[PDB]
Amino acid sequence: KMGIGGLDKEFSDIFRRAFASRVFPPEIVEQMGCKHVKGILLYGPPGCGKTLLARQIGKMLNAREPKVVNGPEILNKYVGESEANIRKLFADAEEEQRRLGANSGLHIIIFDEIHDTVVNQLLSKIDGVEQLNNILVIGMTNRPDLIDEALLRPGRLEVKMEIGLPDEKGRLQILHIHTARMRGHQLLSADVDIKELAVETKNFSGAELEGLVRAAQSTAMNRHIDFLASLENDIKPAFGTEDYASYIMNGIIKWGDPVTRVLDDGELLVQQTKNSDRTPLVSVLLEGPPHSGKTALAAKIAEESNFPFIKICSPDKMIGFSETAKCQAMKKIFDDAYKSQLSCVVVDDIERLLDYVPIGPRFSNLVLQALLVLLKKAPPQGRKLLIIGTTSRKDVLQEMEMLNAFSTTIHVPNIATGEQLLEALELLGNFKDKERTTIAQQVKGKKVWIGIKKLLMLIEMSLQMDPEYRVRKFLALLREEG
Amino acid sequence: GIGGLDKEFSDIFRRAFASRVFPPEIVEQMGCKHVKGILLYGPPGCGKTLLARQIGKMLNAREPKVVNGPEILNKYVGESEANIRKLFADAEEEQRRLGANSGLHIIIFDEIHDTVVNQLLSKIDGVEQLNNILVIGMTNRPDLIDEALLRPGRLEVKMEIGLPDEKGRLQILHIHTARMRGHQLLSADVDIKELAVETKNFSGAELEGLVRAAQSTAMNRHIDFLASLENDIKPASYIMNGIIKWGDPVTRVLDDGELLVQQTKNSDRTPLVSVLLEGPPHSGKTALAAKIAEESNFPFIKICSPDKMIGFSETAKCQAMKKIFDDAYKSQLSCVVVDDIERLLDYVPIGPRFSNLVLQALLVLLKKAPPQGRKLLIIGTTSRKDVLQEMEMLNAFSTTIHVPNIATGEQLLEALELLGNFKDKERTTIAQQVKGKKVWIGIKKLLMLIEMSLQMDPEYRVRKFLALLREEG
Ligand SMILES: Nc1ncnc2c1ncn2[C@@H]1O[C@H](COP(=O)(O)OP(=O)(O)O)[C@@H](O)[C@H]1O
Repeated sequence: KMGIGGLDKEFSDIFRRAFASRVFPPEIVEQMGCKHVKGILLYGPPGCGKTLLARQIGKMLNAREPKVVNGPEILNKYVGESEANIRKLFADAEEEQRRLGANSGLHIIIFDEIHDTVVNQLLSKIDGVEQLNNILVIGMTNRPDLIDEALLRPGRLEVKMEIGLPDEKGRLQILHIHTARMRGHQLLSADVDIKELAVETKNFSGAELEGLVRAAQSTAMNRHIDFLASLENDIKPAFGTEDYASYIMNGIIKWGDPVTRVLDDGELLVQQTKNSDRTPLVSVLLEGPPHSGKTALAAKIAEESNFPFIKICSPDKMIGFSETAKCQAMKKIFDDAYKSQLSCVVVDDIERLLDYVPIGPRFSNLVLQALLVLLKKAPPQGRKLLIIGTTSRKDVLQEMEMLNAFSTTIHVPNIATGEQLLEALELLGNFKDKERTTIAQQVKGKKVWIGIKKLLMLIEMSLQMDPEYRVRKFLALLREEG
Repeated sequence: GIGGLDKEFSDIFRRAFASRVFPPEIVEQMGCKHVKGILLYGPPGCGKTLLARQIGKMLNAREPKVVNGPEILNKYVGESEANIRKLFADAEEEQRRLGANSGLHIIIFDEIHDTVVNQLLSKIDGVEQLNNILVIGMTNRPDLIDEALLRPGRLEVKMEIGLPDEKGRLQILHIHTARMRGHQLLSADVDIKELAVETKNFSGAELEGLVRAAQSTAMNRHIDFLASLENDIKPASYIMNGIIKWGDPVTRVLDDGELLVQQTKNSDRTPLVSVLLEGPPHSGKTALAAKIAEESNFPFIKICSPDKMIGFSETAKCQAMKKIFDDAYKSQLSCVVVDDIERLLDYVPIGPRFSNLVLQALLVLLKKAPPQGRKLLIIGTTSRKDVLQEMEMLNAFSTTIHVPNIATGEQLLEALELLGNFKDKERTTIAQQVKGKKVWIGIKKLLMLIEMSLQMDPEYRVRKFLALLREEG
């Protein structure tokens, strides 16, 4: 009954159904009058530890199959030839079966990362022309959609299994075996708790667990020459299932009353998400003058939300990509969003993302489509997502039906009031307590239209110059910017 | 065992086999040369293969059956072509050695250019003889295959099969089940007739397969029924909310849709009817279309989603449309629901940018009808009826249905009521703020704003609702 964390109900049903039909001895099958199942296939999110489950299932099934492993290339050797190899590993099993065919020989073959002749070749051997039963094959792959339709139909690959999101209980099981083995030996860390580690991590793949533990062992080794495990949690992954420090370089200072209101509105939106059975997908956008500060805000809302899976989207990664490539990466993030039950994703600089250009205007249709469908597109039942898009220009986006898509729109306006500007200055703490007073004297009777990103940059600009100069220069700079 | 296909199968069977069967002077009295081959084209899952193996078995004590790999032509250098010629060669050799009477060889090509075309054609017919053998070809689509083979002679008879007859389906399930019956063990809950009524599409093969999954399932249990559970799981998502009926128009559209269905299924005169939904987003029309599809209970109903097609090349989108639609043809009748009509095009108002090629593929097919003995209904959802008419595609669609989201206050409250989110008091206040006035919001944003309001404290919910609805106007 070991070892595989979580995946017990689904695994149990699948297992008993594939193995049991074989297991009942021996008249029952004839009583059943049913030919044995040909293969079982599993598709999972990456890192869900599909492979370990498969090796284990194969081991459990027979005293010794004894396991057959297929290289990823599969088809290596061009001249004839490789195709023949894919046929050939099957060939040994079929040969044994013909030599002893009736009962009772089983051979297990597994293809990891599963066109022309090879498609057909696998299909012919797995089913027909005559027999080819008494063996089973399991295929493990990250995405269902990529694989061929013909294999799927009941028969050659009758049963398809989709791996469940990793269990908390399960997470406790995988960590529990390594930890326990350590427990069994006298050495252990008192501070570390199994339940606690499980509650702390939701996203991680199996693999991840051995990795975290291994890093902890290494740090411990370092101590000899929380603790090590904590250091590992802090660094080691690389999980693949969010750095906000790269999107909030400058702190969400409560510069203006509007700032607090934009964030509370972000709070309102997350709260909207929390249940939202009636609406599965939450779409939100921030619209601001350039240098608006909308995007840091979006990132901050995401940090605040702490939904189980958050992945940042960057214009910068997209740069220099083919329009199709741009669509593709974006697609991959979209499916990644699918995995979490409650989830938040960021789309940023969408005008920039689109490659939208003022002259023309010229823009990317394919990119626009991926973007358009997504808001409309529905996450698998259960699991939900909120999308935050930061857009510099509201009207063009409204113009392409993009605005229509969003559930909520938030516009971030640069404060038009000097005193609020002052409040901002005070929070940033750039100017001396004298300078704040001076700015306060100047602002009255004057109207300011400047962005926080722009304001902070402006401030910073005024500051470098000498102290008598800073007050005058900043005022002049403000005047020019106005 | 072969489910359904007893009349058609019987006639075909008789015509190929009987002409051979009458012994032996009768054929000369007929004075007709024996038929060369029989070819069958079926929907996927039509169990063509089993019928063929069975037919071959039935025909001779032992042919004994020849199977052709899908590649057929594997080995480039000379060579493969020669192989396609060569399997024929053994049969011709036997026939020359004993030619007159009485040797028959059966060869079957599953999933049936240059030299191979000619090669198969030359061996099957001419130059001299080549009779005393028969070949059956099994393929999913008729249109793909070559014209030359089809003409009477080399492939005189072409058979098209409409899935498995209900009585027949009962026969195949009945044999495996009966064998199960004969032994003491059986499932009381499972009924033969019931299984037959439940399944229309499935191949024989499918039946042994289903039984297999269920047996495997009994097999799951010891250390309707199982079949029902399989229907429940083994192979809703689109409309998680379900549909409220706020206005007589909302209900009226689902009813009109039901009427379109009735017409499509019921009436011979028009093979096809097109159902069109007109709304401005964020309209719920997409949902209405799904509903329409569900009440119909058409044997095959498929709703196609752009996201499934997302990021595809022009050709790929077009191919998907072709595939779905080919799938629909094969069934006696079907309802196909088309979604995001603007998006398939990838129309963008700036530009204009759109893909013409895809537009022609949809436009041409829509007018197009399945082969006789079958009828279909196509439903599409369009954001922008005006742009569509401007294409002139709209003229092509059989019927137009338009709902402008929610337009009156009565319709609004009726929706809030069917959804049941606000308290009697709250709705009593909302009505006092909308009744008489004009509103204009699609159903889904409503489902959204409602949730955006349930988020505020028990007293700030109503006010927040009226604020949101005040913006979505
Ligand atoms: N209320 C706010 N919303 C967004 N960003 C803010 C806010 N207040 C302060 N910031 C700061 O603004 C900066 C980000 O500006 P950015 O997101 O690039 O704006 P834009 O997208 O309008 O160009 C961050 O460095 C962050 O510390």
